[PDB]
Amino acid sequence: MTEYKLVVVGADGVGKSALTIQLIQNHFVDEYDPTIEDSYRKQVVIDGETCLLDILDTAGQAMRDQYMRTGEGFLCVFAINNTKSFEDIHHYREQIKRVKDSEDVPMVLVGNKSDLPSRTVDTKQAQDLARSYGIPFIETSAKTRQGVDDAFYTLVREIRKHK
Ligand SMILES: Nc1nc2c(ncn2[C@@H]2O[C@H](COP(=O)(O)OP(=O)(O)CP(=O)(O)O)[C@@H](O)[C@H]2O)c(=O)[nH]1
Ligand SMILES: O=C1N[C@H](c2c([C@H]3CCCN3)[nH]c3ccccc23)c2ccccc21
Ligand SMILES: [Mg+2]
Repeated sequence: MTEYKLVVVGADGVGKSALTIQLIQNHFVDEYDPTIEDSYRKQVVIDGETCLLDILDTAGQAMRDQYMRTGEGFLCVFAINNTKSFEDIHHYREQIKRVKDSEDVPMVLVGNKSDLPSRTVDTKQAQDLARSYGIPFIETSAKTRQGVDDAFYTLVREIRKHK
């Protein structure tokens, strides 16, 4: 069984933990409990093959150089109602390029909080940014579970291609 080390990164509050907990536990955390560093594991079938997901949920607010070196793929999460978090994607992208010394690191752009009525980043904006970096884009809601499996499964597919 192939293991995949996945890292969830993004600004403080975009929903990194809520997305990961939805994937693992199938429920929505309404609380705001800032993360230091948590890991989760889940066995899944993706495209007919069992995969072990070893997922690191990171702080948005240390081990960063180390987890970027170890991580095989990155979910780069922003919130669709927070423009600052969208612009922060450039910073996370640049760091990952730096630590890994490559321009083709498996990544997926995730626009979370799609259920909220305060949208400030339209789908075209996000699709343009993802196209500019050569990565897929997935809209998610940790509240309704929209796109959660698809976001993580798409990242695994990007890792599979890279190997
Ligand atoms: N409506 C809605 N709320 C969400 C969604 N995702 C997260 N939230 C809410 O946003 C807040 C922050 O979510 P959380 O998962 O803690 O964000 P985080 O990026 O891990 C915060 P940190 O970087 O400090 O660990 C929580 O109150 C959570 O319920 C979503 O898809 N929809
Ligand atoms: O070299 C490191 N291995 C750690 C690790 C884990 C752990 C959790 C329980 C089993 N593997 N799963 C991961 C997923 C993505 C990236 C890093 C990890 C880690 C954590 C933090 C910093 C460096 C490192
Ligand atoms: Mg968190």
